[PDB]
Amino acid sequence: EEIIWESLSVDVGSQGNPGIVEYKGVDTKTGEVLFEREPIPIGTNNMGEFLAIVHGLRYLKERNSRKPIYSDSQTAIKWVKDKKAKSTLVRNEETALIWKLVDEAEEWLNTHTYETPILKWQTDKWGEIKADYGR
RNA sequence: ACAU
DNA sequence: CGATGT
Ligand SMILES: [K+]
Ligand SMILES: [K+]
Ligand SMILES: [Mg+2]
Ligand SMILES: [Mg+2]
Repeated sequence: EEIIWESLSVDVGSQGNPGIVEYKGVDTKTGEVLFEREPIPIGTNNMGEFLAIVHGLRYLKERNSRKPIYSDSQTAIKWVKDKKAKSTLVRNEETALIWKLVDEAEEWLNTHTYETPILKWQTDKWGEIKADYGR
């Protein structure tokens, strides 16, 4: 029903899918950019959405923040819940970097705890997520 | 179908 | 129009 304004919103941006992937996290209320990942040469939209949520979890935990995270990605929200990114992207030399980051994000989830609620941003009711790249 |  | 996902 109501946006929880005291939250962190994340989104992926890409050039191609698969293609160059980046992501960022913003303060939902103000749009202040809180983190931005350097572009990764080849990845998928869903791998980027997953990495963005996990990075948000790590960012909030490090800062002792209980804020929830918004993502618009049904897929990535489930992958985080499962602690398993079920990506179809081939593993080869050009995808090694993204797969290393995904593997490491899963490993972090399997070795840390968090209470952070991971919430679906209701794009149909609220418009684009505040972290959107607008592309 | 839904979410990107 | 194409692709990534449940
Ligand atoms: K966009
Ligand atoms: K589809
Ligand atoms: Mg998104
Ligand atoms: Mg977006």
